[PDB]
Amino acid sequence: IVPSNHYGPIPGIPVGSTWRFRVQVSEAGVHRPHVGGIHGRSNDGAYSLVLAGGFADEVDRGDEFTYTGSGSADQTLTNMNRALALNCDAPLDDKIGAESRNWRAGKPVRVIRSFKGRKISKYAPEEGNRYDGIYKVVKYWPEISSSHGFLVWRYLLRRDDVEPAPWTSEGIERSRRLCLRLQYPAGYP
Amino acid sequence: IVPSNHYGPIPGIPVGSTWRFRVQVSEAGVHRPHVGGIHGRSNDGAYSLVLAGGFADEVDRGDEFTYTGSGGKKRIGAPSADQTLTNMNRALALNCDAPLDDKIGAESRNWRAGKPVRVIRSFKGRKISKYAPEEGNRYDGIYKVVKYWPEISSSHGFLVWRYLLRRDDVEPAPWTSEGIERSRRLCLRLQYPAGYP
DNA sequence: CTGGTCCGGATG
DNA sequence: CCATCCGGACCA
Repeated sequence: IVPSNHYGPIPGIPVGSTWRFRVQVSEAGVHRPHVGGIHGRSNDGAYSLVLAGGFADEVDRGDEFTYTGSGSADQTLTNMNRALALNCDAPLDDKIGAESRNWRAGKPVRVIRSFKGRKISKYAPEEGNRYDGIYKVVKYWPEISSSHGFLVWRYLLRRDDVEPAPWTSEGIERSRRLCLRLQYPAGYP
Repeated sequence: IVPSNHYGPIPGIPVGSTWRFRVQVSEAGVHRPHVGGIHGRSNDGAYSLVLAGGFADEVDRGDEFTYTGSGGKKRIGAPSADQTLTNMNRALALNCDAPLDDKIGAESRNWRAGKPVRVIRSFKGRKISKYAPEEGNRYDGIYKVVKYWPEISSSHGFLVWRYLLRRDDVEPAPWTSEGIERSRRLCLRLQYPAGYP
């Protein structure tokens, strides 16, 4: 095992790994919260997040994607939103946000794409939850959500991983080579 | 007006009150689920249920009726497996004044001591019941669970949980002379949604 | 940024 | 009749 505050990939779990349910992702240590989309500590940083199509105005290009904080009144740069922002290589700013100076110097975030994200993303898996590797927070900023109408904290994530992304030809070949398959819980119908 | 886990009549809504669609019954607080037949919480009890003819072997004498659990089957499907005394089925059984028994069911010691259930008869129940309304969904008042038991359904061959409900309400039943006069007196009519074409 | 359940309702 | 869509409220 690794501690709950482990940064980076989980030993033994390659990019392309796929689980049917969120609890499995949790048990694997890849994304500990069963429900929450962000795992972090507000004065440390964020270790992992889940893309499940929760915000209609988010975008995803695979290598880069935008992501939304949590919290229908205005969001604030506190708790998990604060945690994710601390990953950015830049001073914390809870008024206008910030852009990273050297984006790769930011703290790593494990990124999990859920099949539920298929309604806003062409990169979401067809089934279950897929570990897609390490991303970094390029910048973050507050804005009125186009689709929801209140203030949210938004983030730009960029992939920075030696493991090839699952949708690339190379990633696809690797998943096949390693026989990565959708994993159901032990003893499932 | 009242919390979602409220037992008993909804304030301001008399026996005989009638709405065209289930969502209206939900908004009135009388029967919260838009689709499901039973509203309850599995470790508390059941607050209400809807009689809409979903099970061909149910019977209804007005003051008493038998009722069937859900499950054993899309928001609606064909029956395909045995029902279990869990979730809403368990909730309804907890209303019975008796220890919970998920093997052979139980019979109340003091039936009136049971927790009250709001009962709504749907016009769809006319295929099994002479007491169902001609139209819409009618609040018929408070009933209590006399007993419950598992049995093979006569109409589809899988196990169902069955319940005997008996009326216990100071407001007269809508099909009695007195209830008919009261509905007229209170000008109770079929309510369509606001702005309905 | 779960997951299972469900005695509706419209449509053709 | 029937098959299919639609995709919400509620709770564990």
